[PDB]
Amino acid sequence: ETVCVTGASGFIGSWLVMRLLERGYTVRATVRDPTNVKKVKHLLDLPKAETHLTLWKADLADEGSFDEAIKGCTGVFHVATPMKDPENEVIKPTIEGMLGIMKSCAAAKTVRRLVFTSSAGTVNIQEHQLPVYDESCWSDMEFCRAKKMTAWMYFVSKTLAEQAAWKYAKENNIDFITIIPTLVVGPFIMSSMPPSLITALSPITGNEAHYSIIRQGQFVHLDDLCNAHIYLFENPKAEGRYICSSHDCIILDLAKMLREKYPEYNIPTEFKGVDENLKSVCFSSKKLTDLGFEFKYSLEDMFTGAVDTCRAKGLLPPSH
Amino acid sequence: ETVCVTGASGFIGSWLVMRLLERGYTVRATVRDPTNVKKVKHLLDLPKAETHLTLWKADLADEGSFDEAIKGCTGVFHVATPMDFESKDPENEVIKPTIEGMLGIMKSCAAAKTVRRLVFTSSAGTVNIQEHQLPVYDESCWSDMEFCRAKKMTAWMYFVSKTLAEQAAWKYAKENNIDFITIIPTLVVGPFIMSSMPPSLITALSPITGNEAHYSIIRQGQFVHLDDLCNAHIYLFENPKAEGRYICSSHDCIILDLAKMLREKYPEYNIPTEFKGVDENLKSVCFSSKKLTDLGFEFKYSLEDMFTGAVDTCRAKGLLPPSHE
Ligand SMILES: NC(=O)c1ccc[n+]([C@@H]2O[C@H](COP(=O)([O-])OP(=O)(O)OC[C@H]3O[C@@H](n4cnc5c(N)ncnc54)[C@H](OP(=O)(O)O)[C@@H]3O)[C@@H](O)[C@H]2O)c1
Ligand SMILES: NC(=O)c1ccc[n+]([C@@H]2O[C@H](COP(=O)([O-])OP(=O)(O)OC[C@H]3O[C@@H](n4cnc5c(N)ncnc54)[C@H](OP(=O)(O)O)[C@@H]3O)[C@@H](O)[C@H]2O)c1
Ligand SMILES: O=c1c(O)c(-c2cc(O)c(O)c(O)c2)oc2cc(O)cc(O)c12
Ligand SMILES: O=c1c(O)c(-c2cc(O)c(O)c(O)c2)oc2cc(O)cc(O)c12
Ligand SMILES: O=c1c(O)c(-c2cc(O)c(O)c(O)c2)oc2cc(O)cc(O)c12
Ligand SMILES: O=c1c(O)c(-c2cc(O)c(O)c(O)c2)oc2cc(O)cc(O)c12
Repeated sequence: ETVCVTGASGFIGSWLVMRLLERGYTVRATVRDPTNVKKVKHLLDLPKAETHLTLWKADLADEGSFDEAIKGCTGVFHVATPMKDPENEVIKPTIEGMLGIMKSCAAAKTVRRLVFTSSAGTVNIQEHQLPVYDESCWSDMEFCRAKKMTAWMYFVSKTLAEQAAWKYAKENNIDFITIIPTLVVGPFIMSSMPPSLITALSPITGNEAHYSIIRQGQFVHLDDLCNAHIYLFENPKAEGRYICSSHDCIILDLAKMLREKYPEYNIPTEFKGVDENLKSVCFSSKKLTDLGFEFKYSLEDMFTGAVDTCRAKGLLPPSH
Repeated sequence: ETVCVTGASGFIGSWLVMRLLERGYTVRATVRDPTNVKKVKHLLDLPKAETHLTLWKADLADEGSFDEAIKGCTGVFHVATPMDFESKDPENEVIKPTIEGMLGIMKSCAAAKTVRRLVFTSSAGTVNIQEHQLPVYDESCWSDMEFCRAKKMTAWMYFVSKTLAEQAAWKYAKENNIDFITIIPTLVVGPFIMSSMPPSLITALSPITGNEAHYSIIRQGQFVHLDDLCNAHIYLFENPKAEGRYICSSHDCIILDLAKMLREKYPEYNIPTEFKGVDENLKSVCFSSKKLTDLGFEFKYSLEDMFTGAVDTCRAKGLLPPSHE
């Protein structure tokens, strides 16, 4: 059958296409610029890309642009998201894009299910942290707007887009699933540095401005995540939002896993404002596992796959 | 340094890119459709493609469409031509865009300020398409447009379109002081990197496939190895003594002589021993590459080499069966 994947040039999108191709789907991968060799080379190099992968130019800002790509699809995987005035440059596009792709799905008449990649930023952005988050939990928009932490506009954009999308999904018998990853970490097929690896390997690179997100962190392996995407597309019992997250630990525990694996790097021992009495916040993937889905990887796997791919590509120095 | 290649998806263009990249050039490949996986995958998989290759969308039918790809280039290889489909409307679908697109690219080169030389791949169909065949052709010879239009033989519109484009190009070259070179290949034969069957291999391999619609082109045939041709393109771009037109052809023989060789190498195919309307006393017609070899260029490949490479590539890609019954 034929499935569309938006944001195929990205870290999650390209890995998902790979997996969908390996499982024997015919894939329509969307990109905003098909002439960009540094993004399409990696797509066109995937197994079965010659016979089962087609490329489609589309942009979330352009109303109707996903129309033709989606027409004749049985499934859509909406992974793409827009990345000075955030309210209009990021927020509105994301919501409109989202609706735009369900409109395009309905216009298509052939889509049986739409799977949206959401964000942990839709779940736990509030001032007080619960010890365990689940799918009934939603982020606090007034806290986002009033405090404006790093990435606030992506918290707000994805929360609003997913809620706007659920409205539409119930209205129009559009059968909609959402998957909520926490920090996605793993090897990758792209030659640019995955954004979430800038955050995950921050203990190594010393990028302080990324610590807050891993102070109390949650993690999922890219391959577990893509599988979860396909599983949920297929498994017709699937309903609702699904958290996809395999590990949680505070930054001390992360950094401590890393030091032991990577003596080679200058991985600090203590972090500002972080007691060992800091509780870890877990994202419960019970709803997903109760369906039957199983996680195949470990925190160690994630960061090994990551650091190995990053050095191989010259994105990380081999030591400090 | 940076050069543009038009029609980079094709048989000649894709090999030219590969050799240009291998020689340390930065290349700007143009294509009509960059989402076409079967046209771009062979390009993006070339070594150094990630760092030294960029793609650009352009069509000879669209005015100024090559401006952006060309600006910043030091050299342009114009290899593209409308030769995709049989057309019920040759004047507008073939002839017009060939001439205008040629001119439009020369203008783009003017406007770009940075282009030291434009190299155009012409065609043996601008040279020997006339009712009477001379024994040897050289760069002074030009096809007979009244003969073409009178007879309307197969491919008449490509003979006409290239002839009028090159003649228009030469006029424009002189009037605007552009360093212009034309290369006139004969039938191009060899291995290749594209996934579909090269149009010229349909013609070249016709004694094996039995596609009699192509025999008239090879009745009195002339040939050049693809890699020799592409080397000649580079050689000519770089060689500062290059001027005017250049024939690039390394072999000639009549179809009987071609079929003999192919029967010898490939007993597994059913290659005819006779051809209606051809006897052993038929004159071979040579295209003379002396102007090119006089500059210093040396051909490396033989006729056997050309055909072995074409046949093995076609087999490997499943474009020819391994044998007949
Ligand atoms: N990685 C994580 O830790 C993580 C965690 C939770 C959720 N997510 C979600 O996962 C998705 C994938 O993120 P990722 O980390 O794979 O990011 P990425 O590697 O940065 O990929 C993002 C994709 O978005 C596309 N895109 C950006 N603007 C677009 C536009 N205006 N129209 C169409 N496409 C556009 C980009 O395509 P081009 O640049 O080719 O145009 C790119 O392919 C995002 O929705 C994100 O919110 C990620
Ligand atoms: N092959 C030979 O035996 C031989 C002999 C003498 C001369 N030539 C000359 O060599 C050149 C290339 O021939 P080839 O054998 O490589 O043929 P080819 O494989 O068909 O390649 C020609 C290219 O022209 C491009 N094209 C078609 N219409 C176009 C248009 N409207 N705008 C821009 N590009 C267009 C196509 O690229 P896209 O489809 O990506 O856009 C195609 O890749 C031609 O100019 C021909 O006259 C060839
Ligand atoms: O670069 C960042 C980023 O992209 C996101 C992000 C968060 C989400 O919830 C999303 O849904 C999303 O698409 C992106 O968060 C961040 C949080 C930080 O503390 C620091 C960062 O550098 C980022
Ligand atoms: O999309 C992203 C995302 O959701 C989160 C995130 C992870 C968590 O573990 C959370 O608890 C949380 O609230 C947000 O971080 C990110 C960091 C990046 O660099 C880039 C991203 O795209 C995300
Ligand atoms: O398919 C053909 C073709 O493409 C050309 C051709 C000839 C030229 O001179 C050109 O300059 C050109 O671009 C194409 O000739 C042909 C001649 C035939 O008898 C039969 C054919 O099938 C072709
Ligand atoms: O471009 C082409 C071309 O020039 C010739 C050609 C070859 C000769 O040897 C001649 O003497 C002649 O007059 C024309 O054939 C071709 C055959 C194809 O199938 C495709 C082509 O593109 C050409």
